[PDB]
Formats: sequence, C-alpha cells, structure tokens
Amino acid sequence: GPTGTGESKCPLMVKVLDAVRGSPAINVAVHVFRKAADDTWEPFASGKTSESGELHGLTTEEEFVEGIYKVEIDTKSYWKALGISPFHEHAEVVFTANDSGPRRYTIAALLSPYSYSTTAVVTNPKE
Amino acid sequence: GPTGTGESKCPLMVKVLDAVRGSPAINVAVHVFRKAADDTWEPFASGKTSESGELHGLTTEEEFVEGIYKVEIDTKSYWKALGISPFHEHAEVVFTANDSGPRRYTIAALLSPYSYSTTAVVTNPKE
Amino acid sequence: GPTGTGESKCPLMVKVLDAVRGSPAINVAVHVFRKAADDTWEPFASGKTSESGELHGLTTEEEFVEGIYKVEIDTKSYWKALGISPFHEHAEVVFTANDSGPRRYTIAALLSPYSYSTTAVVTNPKE
Amino acid sequence: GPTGTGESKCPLMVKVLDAVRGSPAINVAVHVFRKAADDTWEPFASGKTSESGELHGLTTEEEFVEGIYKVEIDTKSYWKALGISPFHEHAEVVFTANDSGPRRYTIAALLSPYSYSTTAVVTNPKE
Repeated sequence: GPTGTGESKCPLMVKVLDAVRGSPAINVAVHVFRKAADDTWEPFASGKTSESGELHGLTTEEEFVEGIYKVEIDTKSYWKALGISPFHEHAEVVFTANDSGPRRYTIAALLSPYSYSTTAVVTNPKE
Repeated sequence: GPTGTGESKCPLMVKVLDAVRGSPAINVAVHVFRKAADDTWEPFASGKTSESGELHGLTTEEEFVEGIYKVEIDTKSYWKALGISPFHEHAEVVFTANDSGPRRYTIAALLSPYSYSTTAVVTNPKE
Repeated sequence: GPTGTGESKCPLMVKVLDAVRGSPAINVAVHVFRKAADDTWEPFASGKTSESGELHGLTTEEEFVEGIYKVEIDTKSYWKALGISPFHEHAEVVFTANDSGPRRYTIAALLSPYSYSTTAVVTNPKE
Repeated sequence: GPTGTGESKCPLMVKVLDAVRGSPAINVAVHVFRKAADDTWEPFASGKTSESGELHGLTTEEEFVEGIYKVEIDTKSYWKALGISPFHEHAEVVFTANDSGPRRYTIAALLSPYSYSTTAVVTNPKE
C-alpha cells in the first residue's frame, strides 16, 4: 500500500475500480481537502492508489475531527494513460464527518470514460 | 389504450446507455418473458433499441396483465461488435408487474464492459 | 439557435432519478458554474428539476462557449425533505465543453442516500 | 465469515452493499448455479453474506472449471426485512469463467430499492 498524512486505525480509506477492464484502478492520484473557516479548501492528505486500487493511512483518529471534507480523484489522468478520451475533469466526493455515526469511512469509486459512481460504507468495525 | 403486441400508453419501455462512448446503445437486442402457470419462462415480446437507445411498442395495456416478467438485454453481442470482450453474458431484470392495477414501467440500463446498472421508473397512469 | 439564458437546441440538459422511490427526483436545485479567466467559479445558470425530473432552458448555443463547467446538484436538501439524512453534501460534475465545436450535453444522475452515479450523453448537433 | 461448497484459494467471492444505509448487506442469501449440458442451471454453491457483506469459500480451484455461471442474490428478502418495498424479485449475474484470464473473481453488487449495480473485479493476486 501507499499512504497519506499520518497512519493509524484508518478512519478513512479510498478504493477505486475500473469498469472497462474489470480491475483495480492503480496509481490514481487522490487529494483530500478539509473545509476551512473562510469557506476555502485546505489540503489535508494525498496519495496514489496501490496495486489493489486502495489508499490507506491518509489520516489518524486524532486528526480526523468533525467537519466537511472533499475527496478529489484524478480520473482524467487515468484514462489518458490508457489512451481513452474521458468526459470528466475529475471525480469529487463531498461529505460531513460526524462523531455520532460509525467511525470508519470507506469511499469507493467505480470509473468509466463517461460515467462514475461513488458509494460510502460507514461502519463501526474495520474497513 | 390498445390491445396486443404494440404500445398502449406505453406500459413498458427500455432505455440503454453506453458508459464507454457517452451515447445511447443502438441496436441492442432485448427479449421479454412472462412466468407461465407451470413456472417456466414464456416468450412475451422482443425488439432492438433505436438510434436514441430506446425500445417502445413492446406491448399494450390489455396484453400486459399481472405477472412476473424478465427483461433480458443482450449486452455481450453489443460489446463484441465493438471489439471488446465483456464480462457478462447478458443483463437480466426480473420483477412483478401490475399487482395493484396497471402501471407504466421504464427499465433503464447503463453499460460498461465489466459493470452494469439498472433502474426502474414506475408511474401510475392516467391521461 | 437562440442566444442568452434560455435553450438553444437545448445544449445542456439535466435529468435526475431517485433510486429509493423509483421515480424522477422533483424540485431538485441545480447550479451551473463556468471557470473564469482568473481560475475561479462564476455563476452561469440555475434551475429546479420538473415533475419529470428534467431541467431544460439553462442556456443557449450562443452563450454556451468553450470552457470548463461545473454542474452542482443539491442532493442533501432533496433527501432531508424526505426524512433521510444522506452522506453527501451535493453531487458535482466537472467537464470541458465545446472544445471541438458545439455539442449537446445531457447530464444524468441516479440518487441514493449513500451513493450516486452520473453519466454524460454527448451528441454532435444538427437539425 | 460464512461459506459454500468447498473452501480453498477462493477463486470466487461475493460482496453486497446497501446504498440506502451505507453499510454491508448482511445475511443476504446467494445461490450459485453452473450451466449444465442440457442448458439447465445446476445448483453449485450457496450461503449468506457475513457481517462485512461478503461470502467466501463458495468453491475451490479444482472445482471451478471453465463454464457459464449464474450468481443469484435474494434482494427481495433483504428489503422486506427492512420494511421497504423493492422493485426486483432478485439480482442475477451471468458470466463465463475462462482459464486464460486472471484467476480470482470478485462479484460486487450495490443495492437500492429500485436499482442495483454489479461489477466484476478479475485479478491474478488475492481478492
């Protein structure tokens, strides 16, 4: 695996899949932002998906406080490397982190050239 | 509302999209079956999607009685003709229809070589 | 093909579906932005989906010049009004448009409380 | 975890997610069929998803020969337990297993009351 800014009990994980080739989406850049008080997006963590299409160790429990986050997936670069013309500039996921709910957040993204789907799996357990 | 093999107030429509090309999926074969009294699948209607990736005129309100129906979409032929060998043999949609009176059903499918999604839009008639 | 805030040969359309109720998503707020010369998002058009879950009349072929556009769909308001508290704050679609002449763009979105999918259908004009 | 008929290097795994609640789909029945020479479907393996929404140990490498398989997911029961009216009778995935391609097959299914998506991840490595 690759990583981000601080690694611990992995409160946040990203998984990206390729719907064209039926495989993990490898070496895809992912940037995480936290919404700041001035309503701007502050860089928070970043990395590249591993050979199993996952990105772990982006943050730690102490750091992952309640707030608004944005996960940006560089889908355009991914398709370009394959010699395929994509529609989207990138894929963005914006969500609120709340302490009330379950503690691990898994963001999954399924990519096609002209379409994507994203889903959140929120649990108590592990990934 | 007519009666037979045509289109009533089109009680059943199919719409198919291609997530690789960002266009309607044209000339896709569709076969519809109804579960008979003896529990086997009987042929009900068939057609091919048009240039807009839609299929209308499959049945009439009179012919479309209460029952369990299967919509089979020939995805494999579609991809092979494009030079791609896909994962699935076909996409199948199975549902109970009209069990509380006549409804209008739109079955939508979004295709990728290794993934598909299907959604139903159900409307309670009148004109 | 007109000119301004209306609908040319409707160059940009949005369609939103609800995967929980099996119906169009009605009264969903949509905001469109264009990336300005200084790299910031400028307001371009806004509307609400109709009873068929579509939004037409956002722009004209003349106003819809080459550029990077963001379509923001207010999913959170939609679900909350239904008594559900959803995962995402909104769904965002970002793309380059018209970089090889005028095209017609349909942006479709399928909504679930913890997941959404978006697809683009691009057509090369004429009438 | 739960299991199927013979457990080994897990050539076939099933993962099911709930798009309404953003969680694993637990205790969902899954039946696997292999297409027989008479063109009928022979029961092959079955089980219920575990608390992480997965089903492993359905088969072994020796048994998983090339052929046509069907994976049936009992989605209707799942929604009914939640007190939600679903559209589909069940979700079906039909595919050919070939020795040429990568060796592990992961079938994932994302469920909503009126929609589902399925994706195949085929790899050399592990799950």
